[PDB]
Amino acid sequence: IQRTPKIQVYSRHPAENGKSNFLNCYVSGFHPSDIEVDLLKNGERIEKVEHSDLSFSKDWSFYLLYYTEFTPTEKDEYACRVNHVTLSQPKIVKWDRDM
Amino acid sequence: GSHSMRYFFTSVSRPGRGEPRFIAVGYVDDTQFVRFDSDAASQRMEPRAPWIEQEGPEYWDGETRKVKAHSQTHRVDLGTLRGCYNQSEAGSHTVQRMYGCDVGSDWRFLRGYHQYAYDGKDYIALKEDLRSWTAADMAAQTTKHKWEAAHVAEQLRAYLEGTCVEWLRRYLENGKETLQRTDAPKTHMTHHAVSDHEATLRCWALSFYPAEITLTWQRDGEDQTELVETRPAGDGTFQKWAAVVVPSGQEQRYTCHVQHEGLPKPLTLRWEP
Amino acid sequence: GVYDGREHTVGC
Repeated sequence: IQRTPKIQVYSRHPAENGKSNFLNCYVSGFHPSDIEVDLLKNGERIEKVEHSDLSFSKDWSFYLLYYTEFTPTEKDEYACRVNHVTLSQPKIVKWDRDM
Repeated sequence: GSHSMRYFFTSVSRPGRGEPRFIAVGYVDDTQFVRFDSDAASQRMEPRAPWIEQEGPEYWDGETRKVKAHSQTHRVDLGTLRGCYNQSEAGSHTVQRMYGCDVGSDWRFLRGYHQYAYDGKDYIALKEDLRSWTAADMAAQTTKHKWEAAHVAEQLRAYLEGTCVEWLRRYLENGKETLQRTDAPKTHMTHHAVSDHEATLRCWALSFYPAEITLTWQRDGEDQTELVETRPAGDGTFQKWAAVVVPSGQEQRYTCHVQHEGLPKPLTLRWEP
Repeated sequence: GVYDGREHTVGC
């Protein structure tokens, strides 16, 4: 009756150090709707993230998209601290520039 | 190809804290065109597409009235269903809904559907012929009997056919530069080193619309490979990648095939320096 | 344009 989310962290455009960009965290396939997502920078929470609206797939499993604005640099590390009812402990997905 | 106009509804029953949430978004193809939310103080049917804002206030008033009627019926559905399963009055339960209609290449009706769920389990739905239901369990077995006497299927079918094809044709006519567009993905391929004697090729396809696309890996003729859900880019386009673990040395024996509407011919990708 | 017909409540 309950499923676990599938988390992907990526950037809208191919990231380049110095050009404005966006960071997305697309969690899909979970149930129920009540989820907590946060976009982290250097382990700290980013204050200006905003999300799309609650849709669901053909098998009645939701999905969302949290995005914000950022500029890449070699000394900064980003992540996405997702937490759901089924997740006993939070899942901290990092952002690697090759996925 | 074809075109779609689907609606999604949700009602999460928050107990003790007040009234259930309600989000009612509407889709044309893969593009959101209208919005709703029971938490924001606007309490209107806000737009989300820069080709529907140009309509008058009677349209918005009608949409708001109908959406609030949908919310009022969802609340009663949640209450009765929670009461009917002999559950307690402290958990949170979800009710969902979906209906739409598809027009063919001639912009004439092809197929319409209308489903209904509860806690992620199918509850009731119209069949493909739009004449009978598909009740799955006992509660659905009673809902079917209740709705086969009021002729709900007939009203749903008349609405779907007439009004849905009319509205979708109007929306397609207005959104000529946005709804009737197709984008060709930009494709490139990468390389990794999983171990000291292997590799991991990865086929990328970015910024395509509509959402559907097929990526297949073929070892010089025969297909096998891990895929990912197609993911939005945040501005109307999509992204996708597919990868497979390959033994080292045999890097020229693998091909990636791309099939999209905006691509007249299939794309083959092979590794190069 | 959302469904503008009459509304019915799920029973049991």
